[PDB]
Amino acid sequence: LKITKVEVIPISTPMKRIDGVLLKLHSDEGLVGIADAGDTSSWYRGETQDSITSMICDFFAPKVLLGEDPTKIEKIVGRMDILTRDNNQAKATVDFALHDLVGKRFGVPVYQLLGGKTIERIPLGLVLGAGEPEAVAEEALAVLREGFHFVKLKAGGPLKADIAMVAEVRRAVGDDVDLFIDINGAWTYDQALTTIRALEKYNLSKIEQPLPAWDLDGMARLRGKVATPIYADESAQELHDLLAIINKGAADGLMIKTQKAGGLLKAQRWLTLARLANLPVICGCMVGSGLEASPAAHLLAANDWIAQFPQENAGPLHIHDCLNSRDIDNDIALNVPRFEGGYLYPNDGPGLGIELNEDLVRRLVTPGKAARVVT
Amino acid sequence: LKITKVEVIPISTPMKRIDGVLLKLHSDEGLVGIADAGDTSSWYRGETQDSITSMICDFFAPKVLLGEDPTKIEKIVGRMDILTRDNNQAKATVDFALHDLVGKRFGVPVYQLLGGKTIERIPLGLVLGAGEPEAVAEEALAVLREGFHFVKLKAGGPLKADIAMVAEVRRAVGDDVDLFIDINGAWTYDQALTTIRALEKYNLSKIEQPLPAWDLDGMARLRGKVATPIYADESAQELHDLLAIINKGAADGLMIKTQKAGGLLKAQRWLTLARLANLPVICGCMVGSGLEASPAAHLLAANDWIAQFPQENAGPLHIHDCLNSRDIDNDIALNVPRFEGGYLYPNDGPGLGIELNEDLVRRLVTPGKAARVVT
Amino acid sequence: LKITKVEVIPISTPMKRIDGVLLKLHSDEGLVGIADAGDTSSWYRGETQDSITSMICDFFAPKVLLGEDPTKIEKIVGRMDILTRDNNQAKATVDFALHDLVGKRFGVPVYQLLGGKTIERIPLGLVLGAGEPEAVAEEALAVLREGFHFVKLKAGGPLKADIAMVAEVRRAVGDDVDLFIDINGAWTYDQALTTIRALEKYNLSKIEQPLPAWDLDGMARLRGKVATPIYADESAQELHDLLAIINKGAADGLMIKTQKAGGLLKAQRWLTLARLANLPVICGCMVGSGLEASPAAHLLAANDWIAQFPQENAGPLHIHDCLNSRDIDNDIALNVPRFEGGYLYPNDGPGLGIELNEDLVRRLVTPGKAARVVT
Amino acid sequence: LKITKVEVIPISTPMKRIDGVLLKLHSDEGLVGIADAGDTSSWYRGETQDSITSMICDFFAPKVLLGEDPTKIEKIVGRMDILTRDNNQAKATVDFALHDLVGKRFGVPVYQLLGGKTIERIPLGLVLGAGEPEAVAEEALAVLREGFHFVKLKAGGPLKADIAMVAEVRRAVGDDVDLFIDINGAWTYDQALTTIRALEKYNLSKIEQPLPAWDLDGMARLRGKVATPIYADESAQELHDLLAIINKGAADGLMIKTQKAGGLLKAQRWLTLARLANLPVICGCMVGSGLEASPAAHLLAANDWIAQFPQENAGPLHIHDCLNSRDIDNDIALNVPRFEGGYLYPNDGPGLGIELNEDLVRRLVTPGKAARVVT
Ligand SMILES: [Ba+2]
Ligand SMILES: [Ba+2]
Ligand SMILES: [Ba+2]
Ligand SMILES: [Ba+2]
Repeated sequence: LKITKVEVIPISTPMKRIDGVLLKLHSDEGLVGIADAGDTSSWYRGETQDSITSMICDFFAPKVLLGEDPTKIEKIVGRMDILTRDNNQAKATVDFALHDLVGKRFGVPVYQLLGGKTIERIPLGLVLGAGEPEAVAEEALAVLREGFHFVKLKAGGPLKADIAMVAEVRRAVGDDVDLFIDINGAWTYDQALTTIRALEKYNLSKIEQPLPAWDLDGMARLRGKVATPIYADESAQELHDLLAIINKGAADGLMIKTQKAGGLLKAQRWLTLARLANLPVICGCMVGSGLEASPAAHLLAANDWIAQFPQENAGPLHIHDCLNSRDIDNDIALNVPRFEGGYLYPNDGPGLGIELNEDLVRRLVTPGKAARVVT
Repeated sequence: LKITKVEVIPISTPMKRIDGVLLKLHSDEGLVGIADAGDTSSWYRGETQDSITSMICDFFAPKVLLGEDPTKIEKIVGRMDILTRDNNQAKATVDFALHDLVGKRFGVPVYQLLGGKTIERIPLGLVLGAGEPEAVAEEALAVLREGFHFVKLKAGGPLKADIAMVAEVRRAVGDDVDLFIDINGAWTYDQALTTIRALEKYNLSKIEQPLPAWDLDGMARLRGKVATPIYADESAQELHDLLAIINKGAADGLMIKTQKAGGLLKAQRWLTLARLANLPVICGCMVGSGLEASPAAHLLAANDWIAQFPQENAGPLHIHDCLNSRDIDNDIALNVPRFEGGYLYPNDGPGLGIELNEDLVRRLVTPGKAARVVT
Repeated sequence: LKITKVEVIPISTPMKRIDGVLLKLHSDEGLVGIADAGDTSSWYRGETQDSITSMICDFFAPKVLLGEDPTKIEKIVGRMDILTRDNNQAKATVDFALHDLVGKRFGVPVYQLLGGKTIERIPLGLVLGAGEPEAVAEEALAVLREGFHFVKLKAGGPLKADIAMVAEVRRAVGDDVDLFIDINGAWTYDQALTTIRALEKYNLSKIEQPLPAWDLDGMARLRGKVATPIYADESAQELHDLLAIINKGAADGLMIKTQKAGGLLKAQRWLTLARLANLPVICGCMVGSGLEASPAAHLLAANDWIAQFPQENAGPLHIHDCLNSRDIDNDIALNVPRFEGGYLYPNDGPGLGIELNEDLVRRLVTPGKAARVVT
Repeated sequence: LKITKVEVIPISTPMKRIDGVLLKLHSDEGLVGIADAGDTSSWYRGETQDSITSMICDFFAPKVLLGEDPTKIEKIVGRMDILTRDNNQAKATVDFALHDLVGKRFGVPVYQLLGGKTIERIPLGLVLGAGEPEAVAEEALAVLREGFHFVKLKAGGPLKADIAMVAEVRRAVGDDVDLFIDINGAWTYDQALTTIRALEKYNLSKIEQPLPAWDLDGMARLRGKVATPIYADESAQELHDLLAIINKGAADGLMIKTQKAGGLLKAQRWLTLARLANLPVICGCMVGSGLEASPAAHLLAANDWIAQFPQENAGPLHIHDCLNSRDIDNDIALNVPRFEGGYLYPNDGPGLGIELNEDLVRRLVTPGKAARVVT
């Protein structure tokens, strides 16, 4: 009923390291809302363990959270946006914890707070790791054999390397497989035009964010010079970005991340615009534990618009480098959401439905750092 | 955990008559979700007791509701939209009942399902009834005396009559009172320009929907030839309408109605667009009982964006011809939400927080009609 | 010379059921104007037997029709539009009966009131019934043998099924046949782009309404990614919709339905915009009797613009499961308009030129329902 | 049933001379459709007695009219448009006679073919003749005394002269009188800006076509620099002109002339665009007899859109230089439409309801010219 303690724990996870943060919102009635920010990326989000910890502990905690009723999510989300510019991941982390606390308080899974369980399970697609073309092709076949619905490749370059990678993978998987690449906005306009055209013979279902996030005119110009659908990820962050994207005709589809959107509530608003745009939405993740994947799992199962498309919320599979969750027993979440046969099933327990492995969390606290508590 | 019976009751409520419909969604575990569609308007909404009854009983009931889990609001709202074009009021009614049922099932007020109680009370303004200018001016003073925050006049015409009314009211109340008029989209472009300019000396705060709902280009042209702010009501119904409004610059403010939007969930999406447009929003009502006013009361108290502006959700005051709810003793709602000092307070009981006077409901069933039940 | 009673009859006609309504406008001089609303579609139009019956009987009858001169069509159509939002089908029905009454009064066929008999007969195309690809291809060949001018397929999905259907039909009919599909606005942007490109090898003449009625920006964006012409049906309802379509370049062609347009008079206005846009127009129907097909038959033979293109007004052929009218003898219309050799011939008698089988009409009254009369 | 003879009579009517043409479409069953093209204007329309006579007799007659069924108005109008560019007044004349013949054949007034009699009478406004401002002011007072609804002035020039005229008239008539001026597209952009601003102190209800017909950019630019509403006349001729006007926001209102539009059918289409634009429309005339006034009289009483505004169809009052029609005995129409108390009443006889004064017609044949007949 009242938040009385805000605790931020800096953790580092090895994968085969991921620097993230865990948040605990203690209430005056025993219940504790928890959340995992997921990995931190200087280029994709621009937030770090320390920026997230300071913004939550030095600002959100004393100015918005302490003494507040956690059920007032619209209110808190609004106050955080007024108080702070950007810091989407920090805000998202708090939002996740609030929903967890509220769900625990009302005795219901978070998807019940997000509109109900629209679908029982979420079909998933997966991104492959870097490697030699022959190796990436082998990993692709393994992903498909497991049941995944699409294969996504990262395009580091040079051109010769990207072409070789795509050609080998397409050769192995066949022409019926949904195969696309992600550029992370690394190309100049000319690079994009040249490379996308050189790849046309491989029939990729789409090209994800080929140009910089801010180059909306470029994305629109590109779409008028190439056949391959162009999806926006980094470009589609805020509500006004989405408006600009539809107005400039800068995309054929969209990617979302709960941390990019700024939280579950902000994600719902984000999805309202995607719906208005009548565009497909694929949700990814900020590589993290079973707790990091939970907010999205609940959202992807509840949101009617996003419930229409295959997803990419598979942080745990990336950290534990495997294709399903039965092959995972040392995650900070004792009960990692179920990943099976290419599908994600959201947990059904109260709140986010995650029980933390407290001893592992203690063992994974970032060397040289410590948890911070605010009351 | 399942809806087993859909009941629609046609009622006629005398003023000081309002033809509407009540909805009852019976679950297999005793709980019943209730809702009041409110008044029906052929020109404002285009729906009637009969259209709502048939769309709910002949379509939504067998195809979407019966046998479904009422907590799956996102899912149900989506299916109703795919199944049926328009019929926003019928859809809203179902949405209202669902939220009421879910709230009762979870033991929480609907505002908790809409993001929490952002504000404890809602400042209200009121629309005055037709009459001689002197009489209208007197009701205005009575309204302000009670604490209400603004006075809205309905402009019926002709020109000389509209000027007389506004002139008398402005004289009576003073220059520091928020006064504005509603045209309900009755003017041709020229009439608008002429009248608005003729009224300028009275410094109205705004003109509500001067042109037809579909004339967005005209609304934009108008804002180019007059000083007075132009607000859209009938023009702002669907999500794509709001997009068009912001793209064309067809409005300085917006009017919403839960029945127009299509339900609470649809209204939340509607308000996401209002937020993006950074425009004020004033919620009205389809003149009804305390039950009709409840969904809006919950939304107006929860939604962060709309919690910033004074509202106009006061149907019970109009039916019972009073300025505060202590003076209401014969409403279908045994516990009419509190209307006091110009403020609206949402009930805090589970669901919509309304207890029906089953005896009065039976007495108000529209003559010649009967309740309909579907299993 | 004066409407003295409005009668609405709810009927259900079995296939080889269709729920519609019949309208009778009795005059004080013996003449009676009749009309058939045709089938009712929750998703396509949003009107039902009850909604139409109530708007006509509870609103149009006492407020606009009773005591009025039926020849004042411009006036009545205007008042109906001021009085009621949407309800296009109900309005259309009244318009049809008025034209029938005025025609009977002047002793002339309705086409004379619509500008004269521009063409003698109307070339037709036909939509095929659902079924296995092989079965649909067989029906397609039967259709072409009778003389029909094009074959339209309803695309339901999933992708593989649509491709299978189209592939098989094209194989059987050959490359010289005009073949196209109708999506009824069921696709999201990506689905459309994907499926449309996947079907290019079958050279469809066009894709009818691939995206939602409201997604004009999507329709335009789509036209920028595919070669196949894109036609609008659901998107082209009101005059302002048509304006938006020409301004946005959202279509290569249009489809109309008298019931969608809102009546014969509004259909002429609709066609004035089609002319200005210099776009082809194919008129469909709300599947019904010879009476339902008559208003459209008169319009398609009279309107100079629409008389340039093949049409799809063949409700009686669908109800009675045949390819020509000589094979019909149990329709509510004793004299069903001539459907022969792939052409539709408007009747030449006064008004709509239809004489009802009163006995069958009484036999088809919807079980549990009853005709309504207002004086 | 069939047109067997086309007759065109060149006439010159002195005023208080006007060069026009009369048309007679003879049928094989005795009935004859008649029409008066009205005055000819080289600058406003660009057609003459000779151009009209030749286009009708040398082209329309042999290629479209002779041997055709006059009831096929949509067809005939379409064929004339395909066969001939421009020549709107000639096409209009033929259209007028067709409606007259059809009305005569069916035994109904033309307004019955145009949608019925929406209004009983047409409120009128009047344009004043040139002269000294004192003289113009007296004429204005007499006009208002008769009951006319507005006063229109012609802007001759230079600026000093226009100011004096407007100031004097405005002084004599009062502030509550609808007063405006017509420039006939005679100004360059700078002239308009200057004169309109110099006239702002007189509160003219609008400025009619201040810039050239083709200068739509200028009309839009002008509205961006002055408060006075700008109406389009010469700029609003064809359907595509109307579209360009609404897209560019070049007008606050519109003026129409049946001869400019190209006939009654083309006028109805013209008015459909006016309706879509939600703009007022004032119909003028090409100074002529009671026969020239008849087509418009029927149209202004029938068309629902134009029946909303005061009109300026008063040819006979100009030719006979009077304020009502009781004082008219020597017009080529024996029964001039009733012009009384500032209102115009359409005739109720078959067709256009006009009987020609054959003796006067022969007396008015243009000196040196003769009637032309084609079979
Ligand atoms: Ba990316
Ligand atoms: Ba309103
Ligand atoms: Ba369709
Ligand atoms: Ba002029």
